[PDB]
Amino acid sequence: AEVRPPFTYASLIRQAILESPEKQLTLNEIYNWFTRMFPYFRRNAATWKNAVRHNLSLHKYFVRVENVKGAVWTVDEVEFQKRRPQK
Repeated sequence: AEVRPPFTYASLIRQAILESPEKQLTLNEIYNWFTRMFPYFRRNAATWKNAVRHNLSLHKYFVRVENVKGAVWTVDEVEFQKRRPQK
């Protein structure tokens, strides 16, 4: 019953965010999904939350649109694709 292997979270973070229409979502909503979908986050949450925070500020494709319901994290295919030479 090994757990899924670690990889580029940029694909998992954009996914939870992609769950929205404008591709914008808060971290709290992504965290619930992280543990809710994968129980492998119900223990070491001090290391992943630390990398996401650092990668978030350094990631320019991650923008926080301040909203009345709280700012949300959104990814722009322009910035994200600006550094995604997948072809």
